[PDB]
Amino acid sequence: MRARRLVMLRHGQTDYNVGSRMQGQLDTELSELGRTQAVAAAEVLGKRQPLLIVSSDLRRAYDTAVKLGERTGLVVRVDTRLRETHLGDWQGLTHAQIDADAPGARLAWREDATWAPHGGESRVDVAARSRPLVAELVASEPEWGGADEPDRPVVLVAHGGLIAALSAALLKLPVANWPALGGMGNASWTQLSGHWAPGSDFESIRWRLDVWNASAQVSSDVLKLAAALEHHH
Amino acid sequence: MRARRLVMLRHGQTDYNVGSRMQGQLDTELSELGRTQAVAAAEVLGKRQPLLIVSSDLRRAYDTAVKLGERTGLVVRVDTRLRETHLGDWQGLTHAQIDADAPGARLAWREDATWAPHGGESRVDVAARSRPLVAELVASEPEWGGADEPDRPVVLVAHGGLIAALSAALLKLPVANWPALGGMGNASWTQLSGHWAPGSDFESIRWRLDVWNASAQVSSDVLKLAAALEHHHH
Ligand SMILES: [Ca+2]
Ligand SMILES: [Ca+2]
Ligand SMILES: [Ca+2]
Repeated sequence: MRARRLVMLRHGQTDYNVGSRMQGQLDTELSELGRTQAVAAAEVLGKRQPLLIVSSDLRRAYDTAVKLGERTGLVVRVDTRLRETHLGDWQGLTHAQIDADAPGARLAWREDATWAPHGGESRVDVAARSRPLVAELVASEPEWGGADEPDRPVVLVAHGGLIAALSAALLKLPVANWPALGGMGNASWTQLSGHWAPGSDFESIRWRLDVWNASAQVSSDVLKLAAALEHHH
Repeated sequence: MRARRLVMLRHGQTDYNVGSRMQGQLDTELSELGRTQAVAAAEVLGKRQPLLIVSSDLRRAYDTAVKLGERTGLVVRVDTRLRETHLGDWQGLTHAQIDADAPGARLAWREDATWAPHGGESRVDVAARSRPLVAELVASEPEWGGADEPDRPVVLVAHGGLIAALSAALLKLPVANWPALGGMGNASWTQLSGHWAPGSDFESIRWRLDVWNASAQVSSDVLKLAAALEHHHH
């Protein structure tokens, strides 16, 4: 009857861009460096005995999640509600390309979680479609926060936009303050705690931010190696 | 647009932490593990080449800051504005003692940054006394976020209550939402970035939460020695 720990892990680096090319729901793959980052995060998070792992179906997230599944003996459940924000006309574009089409729009966008100037989803939309998964897991996982092993976390493996929107919504931050959360890094993780409440009211659970954007330390020699494995230059 | 990086490091573990005994402004000592974890965090944070270090005068924070000063070669400035929340009549009491004397009070306090049923400070009081240190540093450290090495952080070494209150205030979250920022762990750290356009005043800096409550990974071999050293020093 304790607090429910909820961990959210962002995928590692993809083989696509290493910069500002927005991905959205494009189904890009991890680079060798991103796979190494996923191992490093799984080494830390595995020690905490997750209760279950749920991943976005996008390969960059799923393959990250499998590294944690291998280290915990858990199967990776896949839920399309954990997909990254659909970025509409902006998927596959760099900041430079967006800024040339509409100067000022990208920066107004970061500060208005209700806006989707691209034909895709706003951050509010993303929270609205992912929050029901957390409510379902509260209803369906009686061991989560239970008396036997109350600190075993549910782990969600997903994407930076999803994690920021879902965390801000669970925390009940006013939408004006959603930009307070800086972007999640490569294979970084976040932890929220949902504190006990009478009855079965999900809305009565009060969430608090325990960890935002923590990461595993990885040696420079390993980072150099994994980056090099991907290229012949 | 430039950015100033601000790192806040919590003190290492004390015996009161292990015992779930509220500390507040009591001047408790680092345990053997607290010293060890402070070294490990200094190893991580030292690589960032901090610009300067300011620490609370409470020894658990100061002794943590000294490990970072030794690793970096920097002096540790001391500022009482970085002291932990004064917890009033709760200082020295365990969670169970508080819950027996005032059931629901600890929970109310966790959910309300204006609440101080213990007679000490609220988190609003703690932010109000500590935020001026950050404005003073902005006004008096032209190198911070400056030309040569813009990413070198200012490091404040303090306490979990202070760090949550000061961070929420810098982010300008409404007070109602300050309880969204929870605890900080044993020598864990938080990082905010202050973004500003050249010419702006302190209030025009927009702060963002880059990292909340990150930690250094420590090997099971070094946890087992600090446990043996804490045990053998009964
Ligand atoms: Ca490793
Ligand atoms: Ca245009
Ligand atoms: Ca390749």
